Amino acid sequence: NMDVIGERIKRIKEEHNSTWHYDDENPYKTWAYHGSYEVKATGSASSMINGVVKLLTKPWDVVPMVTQMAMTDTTPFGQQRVFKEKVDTRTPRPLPGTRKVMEITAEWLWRTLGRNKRPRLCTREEFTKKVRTNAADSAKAAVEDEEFWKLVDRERELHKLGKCGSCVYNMSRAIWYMWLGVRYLEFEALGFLNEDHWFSRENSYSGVEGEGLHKLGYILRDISKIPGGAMYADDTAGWDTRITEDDLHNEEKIIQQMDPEHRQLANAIFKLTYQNKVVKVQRPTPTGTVMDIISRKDQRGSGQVGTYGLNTFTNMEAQLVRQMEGEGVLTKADLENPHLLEKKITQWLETKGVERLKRMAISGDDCVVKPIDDRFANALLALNDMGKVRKDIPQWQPSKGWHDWQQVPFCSHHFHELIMKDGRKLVVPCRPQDELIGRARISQGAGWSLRETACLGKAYAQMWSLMYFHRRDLRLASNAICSAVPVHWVPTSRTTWSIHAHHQWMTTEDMLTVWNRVWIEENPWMEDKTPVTTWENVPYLGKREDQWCGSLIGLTSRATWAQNIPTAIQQVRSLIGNEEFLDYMPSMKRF
Ligand SMILES: O=C(O)Cc1cc(CC(=O)O)cc(-c2ccc(C#CCO)s2)c1
Ligand SMILES: [Zn+2]
Ligand SMILES: [Zn+2]
Repeated sequence: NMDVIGERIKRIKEEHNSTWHYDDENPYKTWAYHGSYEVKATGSASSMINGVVKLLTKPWDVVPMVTQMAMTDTTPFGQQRVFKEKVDTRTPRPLPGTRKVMEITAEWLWRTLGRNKRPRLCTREEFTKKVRTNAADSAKAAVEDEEFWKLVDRERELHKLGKCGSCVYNMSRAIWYMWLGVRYLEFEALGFLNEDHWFSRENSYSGVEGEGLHKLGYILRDISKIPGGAMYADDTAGWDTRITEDDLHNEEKIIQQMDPEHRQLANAIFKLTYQNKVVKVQRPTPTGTVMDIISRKDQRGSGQVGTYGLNTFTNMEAQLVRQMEGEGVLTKADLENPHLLEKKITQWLETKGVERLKRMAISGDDCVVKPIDDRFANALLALNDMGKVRKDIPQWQPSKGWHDWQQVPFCSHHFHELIMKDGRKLVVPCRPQDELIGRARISQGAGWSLRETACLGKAYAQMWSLMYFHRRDLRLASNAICSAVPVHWVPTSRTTWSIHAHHQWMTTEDMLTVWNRVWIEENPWMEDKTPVTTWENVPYLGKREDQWCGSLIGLTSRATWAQNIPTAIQQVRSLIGNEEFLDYMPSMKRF
């Protein structure tokens, strides 16, 4: 193994030979530990609070979930704890028949996915345009420096020679350039999966990439119309730690459809950075803080360019195999059998595969499957054997499915069908309200001025106006925040890193106009394009559903807060200073 990772370690060792040592009291059990070197402590024990959101959400000061979200440990102690819990484990190898089914399915799935699209190299200008339009950090400084691109070219030349010298994954500028350069080369070779939307619903059938949170509920309602059994949505315990050497070799098969110059570079990413990896992890010690250099041959690096697409691919593959077992195509004898008959697997894929892909919604490790019947609930032999063991359930206990698409969890949400005052139907995303308020109250980092804080608050408020307007507390809070923040201040910083976020709220455009564009105009499931001219005609969940999903409506603390909210808005306004504000409260029946 040292012939693939040796150069990378040698470079770290030489760069840090001042403090380099072999700490023989390292906690690594399943990862190969190479050595340590002293570093400054990174991360925080708690998170900075957004004072603007906090001052306008007083009844949530006494909410346990809200308080918990303000915590989250990112220090060396925090990193080490989570590492021990999941990351430091070994997945038993799948049986020979299981490996054969996975291989046949992976081959057919890659050909299906590549039927209209062809893989291609991503460029320096694509990465630059992304880094720019995202930041509008020190990544933009690297992208602007020609010296960064020269290091990129030098690493690429090693990659063409089947070698790696600096591509290290992380759990002054030279160390930073090497990380961003590793991510650029990964983007260059595998970015086409995201950039050319290989996992869009039109291309992949099961996929939802590029669809957006505002479309997922509509997709789940469409799946519910397909005849079959219940809708299943099983969670895998630590999916990324369950990616096997067999899964990686199956994912690699995409290189067969590439141009030779592209195949060479993607092969280097697969063989040197995915199937072999050098990882940096911070660890506290009595002496101080050290960086451990570790390695392994399996699992997925969660921060990588290809992670989402390759998890989506492998999960679509694992769900087709579970569907086959449910249908009696795959038996216990077949999974143990090295000489398993390929014919019936190939016949099922070619005649039923695509129809079976359409019964699913798959986003990385998140899946929803509507099998042809409920034998699937008890079809666990292949799922467990592939290493995709379901979270917090005995291994052989049958899965519990849902007979209502509205009860189905998917991508940290559930979805409600609403009836508007004009009789039109809307399908909206939803989650427990404490999680929404709890997140909005967290600002990211330190040294943030009241201006930047108010603008992040405005971004959260506007995200709620577009996605979660159907929650009474969030519409009130959203209007209060937008009334407290100067009208012309542009929402800055992101509210989420979610691939499902299209960030329509990142604007100073009127939110009712944006609402109309998203839910009416561009909405494929909205036949009648009549605009909604007032927020008074923008619907809410039924009062009972709003309460079931965490609303404080009907509580006295909530009525007190609503009644006294112009006072809290005025307090925020007075501290922000003499700027132009707009009273958004009259857009509600209360004012
Ligand atoms: O990032 C967090 O702390 C929560 C979170 C999680 C997830 C699920 C996931 O991607 O795993 C989605 C979101 C979004 C909020 C609004 C969105 C939109 C839209 C339409 O343009 S997507 C937020
Ligand atoms: Zn490299
Ligand atoms: Zn709900």
